[PDB]
Amino acid sequence: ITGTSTVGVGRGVLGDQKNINTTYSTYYYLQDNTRGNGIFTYDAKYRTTLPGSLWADADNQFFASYDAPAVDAHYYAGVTYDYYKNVHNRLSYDGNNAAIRSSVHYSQGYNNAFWNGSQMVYGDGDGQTFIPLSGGIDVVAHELTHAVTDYTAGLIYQNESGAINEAISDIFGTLVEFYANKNPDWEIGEDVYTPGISGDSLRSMSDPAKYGDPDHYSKRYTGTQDNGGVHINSGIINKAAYLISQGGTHYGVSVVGIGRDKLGKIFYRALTQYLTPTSNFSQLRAAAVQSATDLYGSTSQEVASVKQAFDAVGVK
Ligand SMILES: [Ca+2]
Ligand SMILES: [Ca+2]
Ligand SMILES: [Ca+2]
Ligand SMILES: [Ca+2]
Ligand SMILES: [Zn+2]
Repeated sequence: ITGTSTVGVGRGVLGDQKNINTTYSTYYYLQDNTRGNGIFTYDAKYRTTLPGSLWADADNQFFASYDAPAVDAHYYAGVTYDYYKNVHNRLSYDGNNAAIRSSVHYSQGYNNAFWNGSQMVYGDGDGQTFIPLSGGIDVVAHELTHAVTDYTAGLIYQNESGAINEAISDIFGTLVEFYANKNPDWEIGEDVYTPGISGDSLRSMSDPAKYGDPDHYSKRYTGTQDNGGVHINSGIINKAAYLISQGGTHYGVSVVGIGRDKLGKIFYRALTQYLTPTSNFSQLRAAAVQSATDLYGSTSQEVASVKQAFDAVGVK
């Protein structure tokens, strides 16, 4: 809508207060005009029809419990936009400042979130497996990163290509969590998963096998479930990424860590420059080595650590 940019205040899913960019025209709308062509947040009103209604509020104060998921979807999308701009010089998900749209209150008891090819969508959870999903910054950044991947490498959501697609979203979701920092960790979804149980998460990058996910190529899932294991086999790549950043010894192979900032640079370059829609794990390794080479030289410690990491998870 057309109007005057302003700033409102509200409370997110976890009860934390924050300022959000809104737009005023009779009502106050969740429309942030300060970032690219805008960040827009919609109410799906417990239906599955999308996008729903651009979120309108009478007084620019967002403290109702119904408001919480919208506040966080809207705010964390802004933080994710800032991460890509300030760190990777990328303007929105398409590189030309596309508007970012999210809908919350999707369906009833919906225990997931997703990028649907055009926008992000967030369920409220059923209140025991998940609380509203936009309350996790790693979840928001994971979904938005699917948009980035779709406009760059275009990794097919199937088999090894799909597992790389998912891993990339976990890696950047985590890097964005550390950017905002934020109680950052190497777990996925801990803030919104099982409000009844502390210390757990949906997936672990530091120890995928903690939740039954493979951490070595020999343990990859080869069946047909989950589009050929896209959320399962991502564990192999997440572990490699964790090792490149933080270092460690995994199955007898030692990796010297090079830290998060270089991990992000190497993987962003691999994604935007070298990966294609049908890339497999072995092609990922080649892309990552070539990226590190491009950036730090063929005899760098950085290239050596990338090679070490993939050797350790059994990817040749
Ligand atoms: Ca209000
Ligand atoms: Ca965390
Ligand atoms: Ca996390
Ligand atoms: Ca939990
Ligand atoms: Zn995903």
